[PDB]
Amino acid sequence: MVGLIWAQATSGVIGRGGDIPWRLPEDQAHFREITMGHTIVMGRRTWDSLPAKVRPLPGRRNVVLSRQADFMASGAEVVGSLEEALTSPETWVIGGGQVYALALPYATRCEVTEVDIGLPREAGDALAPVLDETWRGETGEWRFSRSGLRYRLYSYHRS
Ligand SMILES: NC(=O)C1=CN([C@@H]2O[C@H](COP(=O)(O)OP(=O)(O)OC[C@H]3O[C@@H](n4cnc5c(N)ncnc54)[C@H](OP(=O)(O)O)[C@@H]3O)[C@@H](O)[C@H]2O)C=CC1
Ligand SMILES: CN(Cc1cnc2nc(N)nc(N)c2n1)c1ccc(C(=O)N[C@@H](CCC(=O)O)C(=O)O)cc1
Repeated sequence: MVGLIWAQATSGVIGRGGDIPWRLPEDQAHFREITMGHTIVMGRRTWDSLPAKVRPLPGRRNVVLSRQADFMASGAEVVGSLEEALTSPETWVIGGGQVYALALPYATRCEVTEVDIGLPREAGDALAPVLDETWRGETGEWRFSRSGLRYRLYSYHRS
């Protein structure tokens, strides 16, 4: 089972200038809840973006995709292809735009956080993959975060 987990603005934007363009700590808690105890797969840029205090993310087997020979990621497994990355039975792909695109075909679950923020797409932005009709979804109720942003969770699946 390969799942993808991401937080996106309603417009599909998930990253800009190498960072996530909003603050929503409740989404980080959700992320932890979903991924804890499992293998997580991320692109090298997503690895770089992790704050040092949680790089690697604790309690999870961190796997980082890179095309670089001896890319160095302490506390993580560096791999050069998706096949070497997606070997675990319960894998969560945690970003970024490139890796979500790459991994979507291997996925059977998506855990999406929609952030109700006006953020029109700009050239060069990292974007969420677009889910077609092979996916069945369940939409959660809107919630307000302490940051003032409304947000909701979506759980998608396909067999
Ligand atoms: N809102 C959210 O939920 C999340 C948002 N993000 C955001 O996403 C952005 C980063 O996304 P993006 O720029 O797309 O980068 P990625 O994190 O997807 O990393 C891309 C890197 O992964 C490696 N890579 C890609 N394809 C392959 C392949 N086929 N084989 C081997 N290595 C491969 C390369 O590493 P190399 O260059 O080393 O070869 C490439 O540069 C940031 O802005 C981040 O904040 C990230 C996670 C979650
Ligand atoms: C930059 N980044 C990538 C990140 C952020 N939010 C996401 N949110 C979702 N829904 N999905 C992702 N893949 C995702 N990835 C980060 C930054 C911090 C932590 C982080 O501190 N996390 C702690 C928990 C912290 C909290 O519980 O507020 C964890 O143990 O998972 C996670 C990912």
